[PDB]
Amino acid sequence: SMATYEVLCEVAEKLGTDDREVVLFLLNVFIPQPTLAQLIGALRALKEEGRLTFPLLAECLFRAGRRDLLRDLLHLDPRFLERHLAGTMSYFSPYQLTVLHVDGELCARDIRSLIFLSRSTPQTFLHWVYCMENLDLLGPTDVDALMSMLRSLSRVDLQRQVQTL
Repeated sequence: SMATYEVLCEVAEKLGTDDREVVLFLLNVFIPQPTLAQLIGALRALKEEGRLTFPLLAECLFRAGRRDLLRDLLHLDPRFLERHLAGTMSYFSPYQLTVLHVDGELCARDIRSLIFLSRSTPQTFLHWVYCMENLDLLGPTDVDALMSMLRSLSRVDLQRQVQTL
């Protein structure tokens, strides 16, 4: 299965300011605070270098939290895809899935404190994680740079799920 170029444009229009950052992270190619041109520009490069398969995008929208779109553009049943991607193995790494979950369990007070504690990561948790990818501090092998930043913030309860995944 493969992601159609025409469908890819319809997904980029219906993606909000905050959703953009999440999708790009799950697809590996990430650009912080992206415009419509920047979002389609990365998507076109994945569907041109064969990487953008149909179930990679179907799962990408199911994991991002946009279950409305599966039945809108992809014409899939999100209830069947939910029951399907449970027994089926996930396209994404448990490191990509952990970062996305840690993102959701963060508060506005913590996200501002994140910046003042640590280019200089403009108002994004995924933007800070992207810095560590280039600065060799966060990776699927090493997540202790995040564990220290979690303990030294307030969310000490998130270190248990992180230590697992």
